[PDB]
Amino acid sequence: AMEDFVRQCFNPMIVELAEKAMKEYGEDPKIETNKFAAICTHLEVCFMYSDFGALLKHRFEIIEGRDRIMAWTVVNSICNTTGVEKPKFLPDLYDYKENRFIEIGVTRREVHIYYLEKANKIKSEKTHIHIFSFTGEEMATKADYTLDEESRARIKTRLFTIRQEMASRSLWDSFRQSER
Ligand SMILES: O=C(O)c1occc(=O)c1O
Ligand SMILES: [Mn+2]
Ligand SMILES: [Mn+2]
Repeated sequence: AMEDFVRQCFNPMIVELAEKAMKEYGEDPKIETNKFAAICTHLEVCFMYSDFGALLKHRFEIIEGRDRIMAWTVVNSICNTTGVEKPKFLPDLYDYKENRFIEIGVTRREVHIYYLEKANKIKSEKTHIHIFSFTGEEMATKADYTLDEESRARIKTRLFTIRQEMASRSLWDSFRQSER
């Protein structure tokens, strides 16, 4: 299915993680296959982002992909010893150079469309939003893209490749029309 492609095209850590997320909350990766793909994809971006970051070793902190006990434990740890307000939801990363949380968005829609939807869901938070499409289009609050272009090129390419792999297997049209 989709399932095969997912298994073929994402490192096991990411698959295992995706599956547990879905199975925990009663969702079947054999059935909600497009969703399975989307979780993997988002998680991989979240990791790739935090990889890219010789003086500030470990620029980013990863909150996505952890369980919620660890997640809030991390969030709370950061809040106590910096001052930064507590977010209502668990966001994806924390940034130590710019001292702000990041919410990572990946969308098969338009970027400004998805951007708005997320900014509406987290109106009360000073959280940086960065949105990636599968078209090499991004959008970031106050157009502060946080990463150097090299790092952003890498991400855009991974996404475009995922799209073209799916398209290659006649999986893209299903996937595209299945967001939200
Ligand atoms: O953390 C989440 O639950 C989450 O859900 C949907 C889209 C995201 O980007 C995200 O971080
Ligand atoms: Mn998240
Ligand atoms: Mn996210």
